[PDB]
Amino acid sequence: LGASWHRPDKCCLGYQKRPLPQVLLSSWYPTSQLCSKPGVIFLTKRGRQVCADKSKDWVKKLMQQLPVTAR
Repeated sequence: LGASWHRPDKCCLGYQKRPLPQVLLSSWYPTSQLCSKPGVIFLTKRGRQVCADKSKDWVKKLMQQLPVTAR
């Protein structure tokens, strides 16, 4: 009961063009492809979000490196 129609918009406006230091990330949650574009935001050991295109090489590569974030 409440903001039930307000789904979690885990989508970002743009993805990071700079290549993250793969190791620096600890996990990656999938951004819904229903938003502007399919993406995966990475959670660093600092809890910082980094939105990336799941269709981008360096993005899928990290996703195959770090596990999926449960949050």
